[PDB]
This record gives sequence, C-alpha cells and structure tokens, in this order.
Amino acid sequence: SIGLAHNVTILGSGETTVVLGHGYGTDQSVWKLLVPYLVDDYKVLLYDHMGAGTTNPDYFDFDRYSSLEGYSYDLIAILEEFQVSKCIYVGHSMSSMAAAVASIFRPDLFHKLVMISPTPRLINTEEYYGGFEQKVMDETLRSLDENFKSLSLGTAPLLLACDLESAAMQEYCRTLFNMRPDIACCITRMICGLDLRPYLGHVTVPCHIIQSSNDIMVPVAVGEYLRKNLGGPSVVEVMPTEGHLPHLSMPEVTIPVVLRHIRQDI
Amino acid sequence: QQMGRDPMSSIGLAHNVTILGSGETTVVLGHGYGTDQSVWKLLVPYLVDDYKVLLYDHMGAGTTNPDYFDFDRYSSLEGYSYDLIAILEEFQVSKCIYVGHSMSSMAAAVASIFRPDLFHKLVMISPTPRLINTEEYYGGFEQKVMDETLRSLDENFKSLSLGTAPLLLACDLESAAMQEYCRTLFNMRPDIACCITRMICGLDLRPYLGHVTVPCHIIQSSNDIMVPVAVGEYLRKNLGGPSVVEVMPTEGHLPHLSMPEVTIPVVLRHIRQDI
Repeated sequence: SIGLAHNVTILGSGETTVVLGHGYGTDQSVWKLLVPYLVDDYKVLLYDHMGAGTTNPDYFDFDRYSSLEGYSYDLIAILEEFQVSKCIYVGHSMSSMAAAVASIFRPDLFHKLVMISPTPRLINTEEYYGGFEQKVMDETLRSLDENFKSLSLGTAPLLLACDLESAAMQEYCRTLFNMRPDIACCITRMICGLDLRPYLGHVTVPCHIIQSSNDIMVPVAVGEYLRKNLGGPSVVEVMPTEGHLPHLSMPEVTIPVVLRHIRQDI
Repeated sequence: QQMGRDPMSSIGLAHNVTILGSGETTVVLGHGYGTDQSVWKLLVPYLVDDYKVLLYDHMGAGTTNPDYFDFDRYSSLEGYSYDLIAILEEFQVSKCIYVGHSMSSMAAAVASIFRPDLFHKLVMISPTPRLINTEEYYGGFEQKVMDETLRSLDENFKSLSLGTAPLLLACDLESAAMQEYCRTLFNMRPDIACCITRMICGLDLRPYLGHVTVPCHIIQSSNDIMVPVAVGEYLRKNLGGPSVVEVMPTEGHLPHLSMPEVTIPVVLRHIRQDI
C-alpha cells in the first residue's frame, strides 16, 4: 500500500492538512520538534520519500528517481491516497522543489508551499549564481561513488554548520548512512544535476521561501531569484541561521519562522 | 582585515611550517596541547636522511599570532583537521606518515576520515577519544572532576596548569621536561588556552572511530594519567582499519619529551615499519 511504502504517519486533527516533507539524507523524524506545535490546530501527514533508509530499497527505481519529478509523482499519489487537497506543504530543499513541480500538475492539491532552503539549480552559468562551478561538481560527481563516506563526513560540518560532536550531526549522519550507497549516489547526482529554472514561471501556488543567512548550498541571492521568477505570490524570509538544515540544526530560530508562514497567508 | 589585526599572509607563515630532510616520503610532525614544533628537537635528526619532514604549529600555540585564532573554529577538533588538510595541500603532501601527540593525532585521524588520500599511516602518541568516563567507558576522569576542574580553568589557568604539570608529565620539578613544557604552555594567551582546553576535555570521537581506515600505530605510556592503557586498547578494537598498540615502559602523557631515550626508538620503528 502507498502508505506502507512511505511510512505515512497522520497525526492531529483539523480541517486543513499540513504535509511535512524531509530533504536528502533524513527521514520524517527530522520534524520531531515542529510536530507538537501543529497537532492541536492541523492534521499532519508525514512520509518518507523513496530511497530513505527507512524505506524498502526494492521500491527504489533508479530511472524514476534520477529525475525530481519522480518524487513529485510519488507525492501526488500519496496526497491522493489519503484524500488530501489544498494542503500546506512544508518541505526542506529538494522536497520543497518537488512539491512545487507537483503543484504545476495538480494545483488543486496545494494551498501554499513552505520551502526551507530551496534552490532551483546549484551549478552556475554566466547568468545565474547557484554557488558551484560546473567542473567542481563534475569532479565530485564522477568521483562520488568511490568518495561517498569520506565526502559526506568531510562536507557535513560545512553543510549543516554543525560540530562533529553535535547531536544534529550524529543524527544526520546516522540517517544519511542508512541509505544504500548506490541509492544515495543516485539521489545526489539528481540533486546536483538539477535545473528547475524553466519551470518556476509555471508554479502558481503561493510560495514561502525560508532560507538560512549562511548556507553553502543556497546563496542568499537564490531566494530572491525564486521570488522574482515564480509565477504566483511569494515571500522571502532570510533567518539569522547557518547551515542547510536550520530546522534540524537551529530549531529554536527556525520553528517559529516555519510556524508563522504555515499559519499566515500572503 | 579587521583594523588593528595583523593581516594573515600565508598558510606556511601562519603555522610556522618547517620542511627538512630529503625523501621520497614525507613525515609530518604534529605537536600536542601546550607545546610547539620544537618538542620534536631530538627525533628529527633521525629522520632527515631518509624522509622529508614537515613541521608546523597548530593555531593557538604561543608561537602563532593570536589574531589568527578563531574561537568558533577551534572550539571543535575538526577545526584542526581542516587546518591540517589545508597545510598538506599547500605543500603538495599526500600519503604522508603523520606522527602526532594526543590531540593532534586525533585531529589527524579525523582528517584521514575526510581525506584518506593524504595519509599512509598514523603514528599516535598517547591518543584518547574521550577523557570523561561514561556508562560505562573508562577514559580516566569522573565527570565532576572535569566539571570542577574546567570551572577552575578560567579562575586561574596558571595555578591549575603548574599544579597539574608534574602529574601530567610524570617528571621531576627540576627536570628539563617540566621547565620546557611549562615555558611553551604559558606562552599561549590564556583565553586561547582555555578554549583549546575546553575542546579537549569535552571531546568524544568514539562515534567516528569506525570510519577511520588508515593504519594506526598506537603508542602510549604504561602509566599516563590522561590515558589509561585500556583506552589505547579500546581504540584498537574500535578503529575501522588496521591498528597496532605498543605500551611503552614509560610514565607521563608526553613520553617523547620526558623520556626520549625510550620513546624515540619506538616512534622510529612505527614510522619505518608498516603493519
């Protein structure tokens, strides 16, 4: 069953459903501290996207999840299996961009998107600054299979902006290494090879863009690029945080920001 | 670049990098807490004929400029590992033999996790992954011994440091070892020294030991107040790669400085002979 495969959890009660989507390297447990502040006022649906260590590797289709739409379609199927419509989608990074792509196909299913650290593209052009020159990426992406443990341990402190003893880093690494490595390399390649710029103008759902002020994956200019190129209403809030996963590494600052954007409409 | 702070010029200058010898392989020497690269004075003549030797001071040592010490960066041990990675890359070093004392040996272990291409083996003098005992891991220090000793640290770095120096070194009061360790130890700026001390006492690297894969040679004193022999012997069963433990008939946490006649031949064998 769709619910089984994605470990779907539904909590709370409310006319509106808030749908929580974890990013790369984590699972739905990443929202442990946001969830108690939602249950009294909303229904909350949590799910694990395919390829997470909590999910069965034998439902991972390498061809399907080599493109982000594969996740968008899963999301559509899940929202349909549980009779959710015009939901509040809260997603971190890739998951927020996959929900945006899902909103293109079925805008009836989303009332607003809340995007924590989103980016439409990592690799620079002469046009657009995403934070990574192409041949740095090409060097990591062709080495990545040999690299994966050493590369993840080495960049995790800079990615999270956390120390090695931090609980956040240990927990991120714990879930990160519960993925089968071939699966993890597939998702990584897909994330790095992303160019969603042709589709931003076709997103029409309201978008709340929540970013870290210091995120090595997401230059602060990317948040404003999204706002000026999205087809519908949007708002950008740059938090005084560090790290690509501020909901995990600095929940004390991030959680009230996420809550305010969940609860207040553009 | 902040006005009144000395400009940083170069990785080599900033860490007082010294390169000696001639050799197809580079041996990289990393001093521990409270000293600098001169702690290796007596080992180095036995290496220069057969290896290149790179010596450097980690940041915060009294030999380095306080305006380059970043309190957030060296509040965690990886800050040193990244510095080590940067130095090795600035001097084009790869598959080196890293010889480090205690803290610096563990920073190199973490650097070898990040970039295993740069280390062929680690030679670790009195390493430990955690000082404070747990349920139940014996590192040598009850939690409130550390808690009281760390709240005493700012209260008076000098008295606590001089007071514990004889027990740390296991050396006599007139000894050269005591005079020299105390001299470099008191050349650290006290705020900087307290920062490093806190980082060392609060460290717990056991969750990462399984990711170390480079060969590790573990050399310790049989009577070290900072490192119960069970710790070296714990590292052996928990490191991810090949490892060897030699417990020397020495005393003291810095046996290379206080008992060179025993320690130097042991270090030489582990440098020159592979697992």
